[PDB]
Amino acid sequence: VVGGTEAQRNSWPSQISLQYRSGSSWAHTCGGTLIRQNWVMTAAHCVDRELTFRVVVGEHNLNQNNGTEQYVGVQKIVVHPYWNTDDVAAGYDIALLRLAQSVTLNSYVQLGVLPRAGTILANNSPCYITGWGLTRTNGQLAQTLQQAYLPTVDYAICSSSSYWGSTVKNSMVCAGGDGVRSGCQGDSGGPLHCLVNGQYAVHGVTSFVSRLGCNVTRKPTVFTRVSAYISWINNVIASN
Ligand SMILES: [Ca+2]
Repeated sequence: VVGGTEAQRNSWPSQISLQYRSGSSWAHTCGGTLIRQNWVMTAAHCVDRELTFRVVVGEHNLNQNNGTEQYVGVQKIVVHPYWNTDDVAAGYDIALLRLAQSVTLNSYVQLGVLPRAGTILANNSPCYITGWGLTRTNGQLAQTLQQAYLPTVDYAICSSSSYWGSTVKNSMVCAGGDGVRSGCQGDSGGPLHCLVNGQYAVHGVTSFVSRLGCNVTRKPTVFTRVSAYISWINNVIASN
């Protein structure tokens, strides 16, 4: 997250860290959202490669023991059937991970709330992005969870020639673009929490940013619109 600030520890209990084994150690690669005691929602491009993955819940400081973590393996990766790695702008950047075991829900570990199917947010709605991704374009990962206010930019405006144009589809959600705050590599797969009816729900899964950089004016961070995949998600969890 570029231009953010440290989140109060465990204030976003559904946020998880997706790591892969590198030799004899692990490395944070993406964010994700715990939607079931044994299911995690993330980006398809995060699990595109055949590596060994593990999920960490109740995490805050990646380099220290906060005494609130739980580490569990991934036994099943279900990528959306239409996902095309060579055409991220085509959408479908979403995947579900069945955990090897069920996490225990407590003060630091809670399920994320999903919006109803087809829900579209009004322009400039209040949302927050969270993650351990780069704090600057070509910078380095943050070691403690970061958060930044990232209001939405509706489709009409986001798909215009002044912003993303044809790169963005209606199955996506845009937020930010103020040139100061934004998601960045390492935030991918993570959540976009938006305030609706008094509660925060996960409306997006971080997908991509501009090739020019993370925080670029009029180039909002692009997220997979969760409300467009509700049926798919349920059909997967119901039969797995
Ligand atoms: Ca820790």
